[PDB]
Amino acid sequence: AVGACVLCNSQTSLRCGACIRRPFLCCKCCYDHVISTSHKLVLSVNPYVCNAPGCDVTDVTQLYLGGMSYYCKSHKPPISFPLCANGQVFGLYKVTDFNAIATCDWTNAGDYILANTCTERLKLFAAETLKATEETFKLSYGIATVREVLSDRELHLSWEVGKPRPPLNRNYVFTGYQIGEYTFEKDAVVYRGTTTYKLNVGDYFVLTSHTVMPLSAPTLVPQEHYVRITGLYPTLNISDEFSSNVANYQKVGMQKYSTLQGPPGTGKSHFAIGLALYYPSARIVYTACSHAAVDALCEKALKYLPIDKCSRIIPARARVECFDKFKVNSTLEQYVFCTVNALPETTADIVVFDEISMATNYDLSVVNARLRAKHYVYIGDPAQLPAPRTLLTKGTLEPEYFNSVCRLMKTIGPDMFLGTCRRCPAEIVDTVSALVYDNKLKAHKDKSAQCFKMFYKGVITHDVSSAINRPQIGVVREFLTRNPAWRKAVFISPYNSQNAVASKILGLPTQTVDSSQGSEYDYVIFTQTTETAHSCNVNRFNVAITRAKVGILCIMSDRDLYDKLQFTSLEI
Ligand SMILES: [Zn+2]
Ligand SMILES: [Zn+2]
Ligand SMILES: [Zn+2]
Repeated sequence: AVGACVLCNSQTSLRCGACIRRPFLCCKCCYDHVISTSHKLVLSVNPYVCNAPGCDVTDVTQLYLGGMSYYCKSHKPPISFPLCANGQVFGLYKVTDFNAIATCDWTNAGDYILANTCTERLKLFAAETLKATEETFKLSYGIATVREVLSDRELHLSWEVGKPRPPLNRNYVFTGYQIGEYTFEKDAVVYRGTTTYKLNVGDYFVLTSHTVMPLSAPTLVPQEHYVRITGLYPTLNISDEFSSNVANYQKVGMQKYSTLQGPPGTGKSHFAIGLALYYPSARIVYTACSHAAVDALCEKALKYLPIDKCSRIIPARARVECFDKFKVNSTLEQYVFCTVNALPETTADIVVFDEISMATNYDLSVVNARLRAKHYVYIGDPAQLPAPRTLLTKGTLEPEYFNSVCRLMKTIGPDMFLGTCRRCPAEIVDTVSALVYDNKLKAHKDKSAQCFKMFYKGVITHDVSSAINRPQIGVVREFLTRNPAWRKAVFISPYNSQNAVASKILGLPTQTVDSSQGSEYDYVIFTQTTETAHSCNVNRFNVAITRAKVGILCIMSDRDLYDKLQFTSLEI
């Protein structure tokens, strides 16, 4: 009932009753809120409402204090002070940007821009408000009731009329009735049940609207520089493998937090797990937003770190299969590998946060509020894909606005930059180096002479809003008959529905760009599918073509990105 003002920390009894989060506002800051917004309900121990029976005046600007009681202009006694006077709202202990965060619906890019250019307290208010807004939107979607069960991987769905039907991909996980979480792909629909329950007729599926806890810890703790390595103990016997990262590993020990920008295949995994071998006594908690990123870090630890001193932290709600080779849920092991949402409350010599472009400011705050650590290391790449913003429909979110780390990396530069790509044929390294890395990314590999492009707009059909280009898949089919080395290729495209079609016609394994991130395949076939903003996004384009170790075929729709591709062009 009494806390600190989210804009200046000044003590107060005043909360805004109109803000979805109900932030504490001091008398000065609460005034400049209610005088500039549709927000006029103020809360104290008792709410600021006229006390006259049956009176419905709740607007703080139309109210007064009558002794220790509140009344409107129509009910106030002769001796009454206005609640809104000389730049203040009356409360105990007696912002433009706060107003925009408080009142925005989060459908505009400028909203996320402001959520990342504002003060640090207003970054937490923004992340709360947004995450709340994201959840109360999941209510807006219709329920899906099973009409009939066909097979162990297909059924027919009946959708609640009046309420819209959510996009039917992987980024939308339903809660089934709790028969465990479930996902669907396209009148027969393919069902993927986290728990193998023999789907019954009438059983209904609904989207998981989780309760948005409030944020306490900053996105980033304040930066500390040291004179010498602090609370860590280096080796002077350090494997030649990791000799390239010794100067970076010493920067990590001589700062509170550090930023590593690592373009595809520049040895992020290698750097993170090498940090443990360089400070071999140090307790490290390895965290990322996804189970895939954390399981990636587990595979690298398995190779180089002692398996006994490693534990994979899995929450009791088993959502996806993940890493098996460690001891599970031993929080006290020197090496702990855990998704941000499952982190325990503990401390660490070093916390390593990986896949930092996929992290929200909400994730940056949670991490700092569960883990107290001597050193924090932020590993990722602002030139890769951000967390999907399900509410954002107007404007494109630039990398400098993904989170506070990406903002740092794009403005003051990262602390450390892995600058040599060991994965990709030079054709791919040269293209993305120019596209997103201002020509600072170097090829270790030679040109493969197995990187082809083809400009072929084909024909764009849609399943709802997800795009399909059958002619582009026809061009791929033709290529495969003449290029049998590509039989093993991973088919990639920016659209599930295109991948679904390509799966049936080609029989190739299938990946969206967004699900391909952090993976690598010998051969990649990418069809752009459309000329949309989604399919032309340079971060997405970067990830798509940097999945390939040996070869890539890009069938393109965008003249620009086709011409940028430093690949051999094909005819037809
Ligand atoms: Zn408000
Ligand atoms: Zn204040
Ligand atoms: Zn009244």
